[PDB]
Amino acid sequence: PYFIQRLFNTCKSSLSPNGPVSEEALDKVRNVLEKIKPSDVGLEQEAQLVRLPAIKYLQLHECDSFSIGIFCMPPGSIIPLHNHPGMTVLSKLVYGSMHVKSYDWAEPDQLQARPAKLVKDIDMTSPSPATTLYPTTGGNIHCFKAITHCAIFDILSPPYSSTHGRHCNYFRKSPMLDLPGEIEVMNGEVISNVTWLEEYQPPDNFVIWRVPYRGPVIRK
Ligand SMILES: [Fe+3]
Repeated sequence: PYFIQRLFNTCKSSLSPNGPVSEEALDKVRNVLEKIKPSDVGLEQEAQLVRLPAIKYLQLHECDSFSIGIFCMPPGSIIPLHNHPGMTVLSKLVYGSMHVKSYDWAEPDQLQARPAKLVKDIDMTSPSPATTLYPTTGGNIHCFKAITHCAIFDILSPPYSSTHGRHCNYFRKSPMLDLPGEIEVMNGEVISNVTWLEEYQPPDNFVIWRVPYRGPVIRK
């Protein structure tokens, strides 16, 4: 019970309904989470399978300051492109390999196609360092594709909240053409390899099964 309790404790200290109280506070969460192993959250058995399919979501905690969850992905399964408005997400591969692709908007905010720049397009393999995304940097729009069985540990602050207007919006590449691959933004910054994204409702193909958490109990 040590690790998950120490992790939850650091989150209560470091995270607020406006987000991480500070970068130093956030790094303290990251330092704990970097030491996670499958046994700490009860996934030692799923972790040895590393060698159209439904994804499992384990909710470890939700409150107004932060959310903690784990996605267990079977090979070839996909988390489609989505964003995290106003949110910071700390995230960590527990086991397995996956492909991540992420973007950030080319410009600051003001259902039409909007230009975004590529930030990450790479496979990750355990052990792999914890990643961080911010409201406007670090790849706030991302998608995941499982190579092996894999499991992502996710800390979101603040959590999604549709009544507070922090929805999980899904995105597709715009079919519209005569859209330029290279644009110039504020301060004359040149953005090459632009991708034009538009909101869309995720396909009925996408199934998240909520599954009860069965690891070391958290004392809340
Ligand atoms: Fe996400």
